[PDB]
Amino acid sequence: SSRRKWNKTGHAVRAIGRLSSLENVYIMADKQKNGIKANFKIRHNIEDGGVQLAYHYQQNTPIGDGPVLLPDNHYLSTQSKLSKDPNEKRDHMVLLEFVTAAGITSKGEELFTGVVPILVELDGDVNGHKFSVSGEGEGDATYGKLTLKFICTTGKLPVPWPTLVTTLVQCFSRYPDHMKQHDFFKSAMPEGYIQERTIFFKDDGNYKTRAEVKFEGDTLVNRIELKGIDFKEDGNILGHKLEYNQLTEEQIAEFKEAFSLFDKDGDGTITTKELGTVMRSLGQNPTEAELQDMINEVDADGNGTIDFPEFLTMMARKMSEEEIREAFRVFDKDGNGYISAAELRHVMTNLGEKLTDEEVDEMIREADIDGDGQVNYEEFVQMMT
Amino acid sequence: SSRRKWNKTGHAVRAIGRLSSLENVYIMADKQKNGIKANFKIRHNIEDGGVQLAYHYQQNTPIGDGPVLLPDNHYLSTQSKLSKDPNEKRDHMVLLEFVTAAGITSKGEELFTGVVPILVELDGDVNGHKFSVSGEGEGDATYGKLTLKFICTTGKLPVPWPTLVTTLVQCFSRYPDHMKQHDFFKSAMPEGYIQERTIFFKDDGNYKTRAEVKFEGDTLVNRIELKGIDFKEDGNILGHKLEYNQLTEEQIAEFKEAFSLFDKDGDGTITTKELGTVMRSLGQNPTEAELQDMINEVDADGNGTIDFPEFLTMMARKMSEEEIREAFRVFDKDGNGYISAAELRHVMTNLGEKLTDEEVDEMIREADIDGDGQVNYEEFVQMMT
Ligand SMILES: [Ca+2]
Ligand SMILES: [Ca+2]
Ligand SMILES: [Ca+2]
Ligand SMILES: [Ca+2]
Ligand SMILES: [Ca+2]
Ligand SMILES: [Ca+2]
Ligand SMILES: [Ca+2]
Ligand SMILES: [Ca+2]
Repeated sequence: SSRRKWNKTGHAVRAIGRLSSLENVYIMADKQKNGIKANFKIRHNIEDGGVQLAYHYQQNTPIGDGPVLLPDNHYLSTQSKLSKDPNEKRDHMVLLEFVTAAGITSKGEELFTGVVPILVELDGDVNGHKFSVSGEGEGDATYGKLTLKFICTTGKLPVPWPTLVTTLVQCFSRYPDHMKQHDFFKSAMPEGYIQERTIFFKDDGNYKTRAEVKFEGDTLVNRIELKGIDFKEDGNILGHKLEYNQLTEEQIAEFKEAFSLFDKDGDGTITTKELGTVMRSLGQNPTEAELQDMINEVDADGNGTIDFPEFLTMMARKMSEEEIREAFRVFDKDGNGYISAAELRHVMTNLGEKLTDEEVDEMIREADIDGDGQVNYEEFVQMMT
Repeated sequence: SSRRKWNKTGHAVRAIGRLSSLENVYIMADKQKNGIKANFKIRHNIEDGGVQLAYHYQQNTPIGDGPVLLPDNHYLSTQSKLSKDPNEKRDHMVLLEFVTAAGITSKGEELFTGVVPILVELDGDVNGHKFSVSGEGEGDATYGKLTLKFICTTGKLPVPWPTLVTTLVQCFSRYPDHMKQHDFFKSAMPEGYIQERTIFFKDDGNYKTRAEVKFEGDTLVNRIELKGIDFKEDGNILGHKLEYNQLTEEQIAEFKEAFSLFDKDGDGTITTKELGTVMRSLGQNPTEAELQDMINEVDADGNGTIDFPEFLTMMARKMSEEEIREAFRVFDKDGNGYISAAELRHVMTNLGEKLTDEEVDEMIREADIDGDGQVNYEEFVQMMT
């Protein structure tokens, strides 16, 4: 009677919470300033329990005088990952970011065709506490990939690293082909733009930032000015009560090259064409609708193809070994229970991989436990665990 | 070196497997017969390990002579659930199904406005083994809901129940507002239609079915003829090697009424309007883009709104208690650590629920452990576990 009333009621309020994921920078155009505006919120997890909310308000403006692409309403989707360098004695932060544009159904772009070296210099002052951060890294707009390492050059960071994340280069965001006309950030380079932000930390102080994002050579640079005020000495920020920390770096790299098998033209995505091409090489034959449905299945944002992040979130999961036996069937074409150096070579070739004969044998040897020169099921399984 | 080669290679072939979910009846129009055609595959899990594949080929035709809606290419998405009645000594099967139409971006419809009583009669013969099945239940096209109990009237079922599932009423499928012009199944009633199928069980025999789906009164009836041949005595079908069995029935009902809180016009879906309306009652205020993004987040099929199945797959998950503390904040409006009968009444009312004062007090009493007439956090938590 009442137990059910609590249940149904709880499930409803909880459902809202599960729907209230995201996470998303909403971009709007601002004609008055030949630029864009944006706003979003960040949930910083608190060590012990709770969530520190930070409301962001963002305004961008071209530094140069040239023409600029003013976008229609859309949003940026981003994944962050913080970690530490075991060998670093300085107060530092390692960061991995994947930004992708969505929300829709030029010259400064060729600047972001390959890997671009990044430099970030931060000068901030929170409650009279002066500090400085500097970060080196690189960006890959093709995957919306972003990897940098920041170091505090003033000693100990007065605030939690997570709070500075949003402040420490949206020009590396990954814009889909059908939205490359809404990419304000790249159409502003090399001259670059100005990024201003007010960040309100609920029940605490606020940040005010002004940054210059431009090209100082072949290097993309981010010079930032920050000012924090009204922060409580016992608050989550000055009190360092927010959690800092999920895969391994090298771990993710594995999925990177796996992804590169499908993405054969290195444009950073997997189309239904590239997908079908691969499955067909592996002796499978999906229809056009199936291909589309497969992609649409993991393409949550709805851009069109399959992004590296999507590939990533899919491959991370766990549960259901059936996929392994299924993977074994793919290798074992004749289906007799063993994987031969030939069949293994055949799979490699199909996937479009250039492995020698010493290298293939090396792979066999790495899994061939009984030494029969083959790879049976019980070894294929253990080899993948 | 080689360890990485195995990894990357494995992740790729496994990725295909993870993408190869679904599951989907692809419907095409057939003008030559004022009807539709379809084809799809079913993976029957094998007890011990493996997957029995069944390729379906389907052809539909109107029984009557009236006008018929011929649909454009689209698909049906379906969830099945088998279970047993502890009190049933006869060979039986309990079935819960959720069918929804998708793939796109009349008179016989009003027949499926409420709950419609279903009757199914099956007459089959596999490898000379004659049997009969009959099932009673009801359908709710509003949710694409389908619930029936089948009983073998010939004694012991010669084949696994799972294999007969697809054979044992796509007129209860849930068609989105923008696709109600592609609903062939309902536009055929009351006269109904004929459903023919050939089902190929890889490495085994095949079924041939012919069924009449029409209205025999207010009851929707499915009279089926089945014939199985070429099945191996030691195969998965005649050998009964396929697994039979995930939530509880009553369990799911809880989510049903929770869903009914959002779905306030009982059309079977949750629009951005209905969602925002609820969150606003609970003192929250999302923008239009956020609402859309929230729905688009769990609307995998891409119909538009939020279906009961989607609501279901979302609420089932597990992991991360944070949602509970968050749910507590929703109840505790003043935020002092306790939930009062008033605040509890306030939440009920907001969600659009008509609870008395004896009933609300009953809820408090069901969670008020220390007896202070309130509900603190440690009790709110334990109350939801
Ligand atoms: Ca590509
Ligand atoms: Ca995408
Ligand atoms: Ca072999
Ligand atoms: Ca071996
Ligand atoms: Ca509704
Ligand atoms: Ca939907
Ligand atoms: Ca209170
Ligand atoms: Ca209490």
